[PDB]
Amino acid sequence: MVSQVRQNYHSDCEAAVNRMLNLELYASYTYSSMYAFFDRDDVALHNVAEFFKEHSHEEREHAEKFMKYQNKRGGRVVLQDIKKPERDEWGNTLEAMQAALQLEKTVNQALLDLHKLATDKVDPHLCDFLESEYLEEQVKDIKRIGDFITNLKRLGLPENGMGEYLFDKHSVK
Amino acid sequence: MVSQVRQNYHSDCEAAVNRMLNLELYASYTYSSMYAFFDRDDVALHNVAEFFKEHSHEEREHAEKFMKYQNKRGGRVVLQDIKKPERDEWGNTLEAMQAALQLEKTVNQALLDLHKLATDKVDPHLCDFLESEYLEEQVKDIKRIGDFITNLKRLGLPENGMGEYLFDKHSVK
Amino acid sequence: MVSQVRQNYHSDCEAAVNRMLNLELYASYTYSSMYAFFDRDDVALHNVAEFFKEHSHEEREHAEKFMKYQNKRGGRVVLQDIKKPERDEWGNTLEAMQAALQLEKTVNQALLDLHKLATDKVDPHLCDFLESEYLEEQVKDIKRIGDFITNLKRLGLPENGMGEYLFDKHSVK
Amino acid sequence: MVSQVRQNYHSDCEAAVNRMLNLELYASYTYSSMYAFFDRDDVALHNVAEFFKEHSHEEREHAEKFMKYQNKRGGRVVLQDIKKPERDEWGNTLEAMQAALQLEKTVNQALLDLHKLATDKVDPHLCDFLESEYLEEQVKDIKRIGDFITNLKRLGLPENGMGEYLFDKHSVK
Amino acid sequence: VSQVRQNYHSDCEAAVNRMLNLELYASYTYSSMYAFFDRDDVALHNVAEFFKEHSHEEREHAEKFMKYQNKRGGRVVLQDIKKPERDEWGNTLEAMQAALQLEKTVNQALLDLHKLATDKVDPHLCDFLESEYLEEQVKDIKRIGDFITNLKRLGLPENGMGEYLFDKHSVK
Amino acid sequence: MVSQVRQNYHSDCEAAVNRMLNLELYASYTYSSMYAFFDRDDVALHNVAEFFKEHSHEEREHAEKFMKYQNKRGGRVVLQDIKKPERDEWGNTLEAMQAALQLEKTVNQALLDLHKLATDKVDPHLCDFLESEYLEEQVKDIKRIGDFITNLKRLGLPENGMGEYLFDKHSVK
Ligand SMILES: [Fe+3]
Ligand SMILES: [Fe+3]
Ligand SMILES: [Fe+3]
Ligand SMILES: [Fe+3]
Ligand SMILES: [Fe+3]
Ligand SMILES: [Fe+3]
Ligand SMILES: [Fe+3]
Ligand SMILES: [Fe+3]
Ligand SMILES: [Fe+3]
Ligand SMILES: [Fe+3]
Ligand SMILES: [Fe+3]
Ligand SMILES: [Fe+3]
Repeated sequence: MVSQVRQNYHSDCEAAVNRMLNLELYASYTYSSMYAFFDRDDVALHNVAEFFKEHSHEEREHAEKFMKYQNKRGGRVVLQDIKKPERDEWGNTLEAMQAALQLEKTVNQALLDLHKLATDKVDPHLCDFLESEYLEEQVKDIKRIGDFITNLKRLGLPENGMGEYLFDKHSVK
Repeated sequence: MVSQVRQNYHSDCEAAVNRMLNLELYASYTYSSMYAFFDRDDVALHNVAEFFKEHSHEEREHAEKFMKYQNKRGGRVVLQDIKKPERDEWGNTLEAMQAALQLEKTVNQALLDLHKLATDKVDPHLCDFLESEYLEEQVKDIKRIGDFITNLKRLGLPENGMGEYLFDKHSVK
Repeated sequence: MVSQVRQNYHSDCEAAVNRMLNLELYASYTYSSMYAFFDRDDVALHNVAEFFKEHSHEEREHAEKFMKYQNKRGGRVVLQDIKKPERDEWGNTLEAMQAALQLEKTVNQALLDLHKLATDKVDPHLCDFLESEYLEEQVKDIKRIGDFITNLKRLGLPENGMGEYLFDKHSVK
Repeated sequence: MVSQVRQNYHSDCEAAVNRMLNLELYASYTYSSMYAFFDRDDVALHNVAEFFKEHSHEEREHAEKFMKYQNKRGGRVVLQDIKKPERDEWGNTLEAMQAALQLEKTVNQALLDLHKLATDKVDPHLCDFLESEYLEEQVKDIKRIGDFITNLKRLGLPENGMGEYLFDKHSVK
Repeated sequence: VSQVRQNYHSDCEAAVNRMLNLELYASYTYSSMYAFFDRDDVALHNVAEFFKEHSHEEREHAEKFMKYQNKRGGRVVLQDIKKPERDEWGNTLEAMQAALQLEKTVNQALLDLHKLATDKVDPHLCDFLESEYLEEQVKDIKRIGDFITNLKRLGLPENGMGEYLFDKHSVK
Repeated sequence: MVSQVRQNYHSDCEAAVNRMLNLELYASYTYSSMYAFFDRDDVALHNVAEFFKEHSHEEREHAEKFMKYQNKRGGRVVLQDIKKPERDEWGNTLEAMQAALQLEKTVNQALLDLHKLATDKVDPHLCDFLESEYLEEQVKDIKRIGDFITNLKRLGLPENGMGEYLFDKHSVK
């Protein structure tokens, strides 16, 4: 039955890592959709699209990390469908940064939930993995999205076309 | 109603490009699974694993290109679920490669069919884009895999571990 | 009497390439007019002027390729008056991008009509040249200019002058 | 209603500058036609062809300079049709060079006529522009074309093929 | 049938084979021209070197077809490379005029294969031919017609001084 | 009549050099066929394929040297059909290396016969040429090939797949 390498690894932590994986993939795809929206000719915000495209890659990397992690602890990667995103169309920069804030908070909650599971099962290696690789990155992302949303409001979104334009030239590279 | 940018881009073609988009993502996902499989402690063929990982990256780039294309032509990217792979475990390098051959031939047939679609709808721009960016790349990837399967059979797979071993040290980086 | 080099080049095609060459010069001249317009002291949008100046040179260079292509296949360049552009005056950046877009689609449709002539005449060399040198650049320019228009409208044009100053500093090289 | 920048610029000179610009474009167009003639497979004199291709770029830049000059002085650029050149077919390197001689002398007279007008209308800036930017380059080009014609006659043109061939290898770069 | 073959008509396979032989033929003919211009009593060394370069260029076209055949999963089958038409090529003009003719014949062969590939709805083959042969062919025909015009201008066949000059100036 | 350059070149030697030339071309063609066979997807031994490829280039260099030699001595290159190789299919690395040895020996026997002919016609020059440029290269080629075949046999050809695989990675590199 069990991997020659498995040690102190609970079944449930294994399953949780598979859930978290798929969730990282769901996040990726969502962002990949924003990139396509912001590259549309009637949207035309190139730096905002590039920003979501980057995040989309950040997220896909986060997933791989879980695959690697699973194999290392001797658990077995089991894949589920990656569900299409909530919307096909994202309104504008602020609607999108707002979706992004929730998507990040959702995923951060799953993380913190998995950390709690790991503490309950006394798997310090999983706790620390999450602490070093994920937890601090979500708190930077959320803080950076928060800052954007604030600035986007400052710029008079949703209504102020010129403020949306400025944001794209000045807050992303 | 129609995009300011659309010219000579038939509704049908637009829809096929979204189908094609879903296929590249589907394939990238399959290769991802194959990568995680070979990385398992009880498979442990690092170089085969890395081969499939680089391929799931190649297929993800293929996907992004259709996204970029759709918007260039003034179509709208509409996303579906990404289906999980046919399998959760891939047997061994031979079995994995036969499945890779299959997947590349399926994807190829879909590209041939879109080429046909686009010919009938008299779309030279889309025809060329298929020729330059997909068609040739596909025959290359398919010949490579055929070569590998032959070499894999030469090395006495499935039965022959020393064979599978040598393959991973020699036929891939 | 028949070029020694001529092979598989139908005379309607030769005729059409000459026609296409003239439209190429026309688009070039139009962009030249816009260049002169944005350099007026009462217009004074210099980045906009330069962009059209570069376009003026891109088209002149498309014209040049046709003369070569004509001689390469053994056809014979016949030139025709280059007609002055539609307007002596172009309103503002938005008005001009909008004309440009119209012109790029006219030139595009003319390229597509020629690609049809060549397909009917079973001339794959000319089909290929068109696809490789012209067809893709056209969709890139149409996408691009659409993208600009979107941004122009976002920025409050034709009414918003600040909106206009900014486009000229940021959207355009 | 008069541009804020205009000072000492007679309207006659404004018209005359528009007429001049159009001559430079005419000259340009003629040189293109010589370029394409010498590139024909039944003419095949590559260096002579390139020589004319360069002169047609130099005349294009002469037109650009007049556009700039109009705006600088506060005048308004008004464009006409650029007329097809006088021939479709240029004989041989001699006849072409004789035609270029007549073309440069024509454009020269036009410049002197504009100088006289400018002297009459007491516009010393327009004079000086003419003297620094056009007048001396016109005498050089004419001297240069002079010389070439004298050499084609020496080399036995129109009848001596071998003459024509050497000129292409030696007299032009 | 090959584990790699997909959408590749038997007929095309055969034509690709027919075509390879043509490339080799052309190559062999240029090689013969090199020998000719290298003769002591012809001795136009640059014109020789130009034909020797061409027969390499051709032998590379032959190779590319072999590689294509295998990529599509077809099977290379070779035939006798038939010897060139002439053992002696008169002079630079005759030679260049034969080379034009040959270039046109190989080009037609290529056009016929593109047509066949179009009829069998094989875009990969079309694009290969478009990308790798048709455009190199029009360049070659042009360059060659350019040489012929210049040779006639130089008074060939009669004028030796002309032939001499051509070998010094027109070819690298 | 006789070439201005001919001296001590017996006419039978001139014929044999022509005969020799065809042999070299012929060998070239056989090695080409071996190239294509090893590049087959169901054969797929790329390094063995590249070896035969290089070898057919080498043999064409040989044939050219004979054209050069022929003209140096004043004889006249006469060309024959290059017969197609003896098989369309080479079975495997061992069979092909065996065919290579026979072919290299047939060519060597021919070069010997020619040396013997030139010794009898008292043509030291032709003797030196066959010695400097061919005879020693033949014994190297033959030693390399017999080495190979010994190793193919050692590695268990034709039966052993892993043997053939290894040979391709280490004996040709
Ligand atoms: Fe994440
Ligand atoms: Fe995240
Ligand atoms: Fe793909
Ligand atoms: Fe693929
Ligand atoms: Fe254009
Ligand atoms: Fe354009
Ligand atoms: Fe001028
Ligand atoms: Fe001039
Ligand atoms: Fe060829
Ligand atoms: Fe050729
Ligand atoms: Fe040899
Ligand atoms: Fe040999």
